[PDB]
Amino acid sequence: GSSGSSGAYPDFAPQKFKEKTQGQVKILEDSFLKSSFPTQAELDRLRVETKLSRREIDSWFSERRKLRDSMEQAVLDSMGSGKSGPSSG
Repeated sequence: GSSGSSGAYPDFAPQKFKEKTQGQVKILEDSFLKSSFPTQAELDRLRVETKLSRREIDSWFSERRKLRDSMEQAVLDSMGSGKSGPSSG
């Protein structure tokens, strides 16, 4: 474990965001596979373990469901954003 939990903060990391590491994903799958919607306690262990943040995971799980739904009849919320910067994007 660590002295302090994993939390966001105002700083510039010299390393760019990398794809989800096998280990991390594996840790999440174990939880998700069991319960799509993790509990405070669960997630808490997910972030620290996978070394990710609430938002970070939020995406993984959010999408993970889409795969399970299989384009089935289910109510969902609406959202849309626009991000730019790098070339060919």
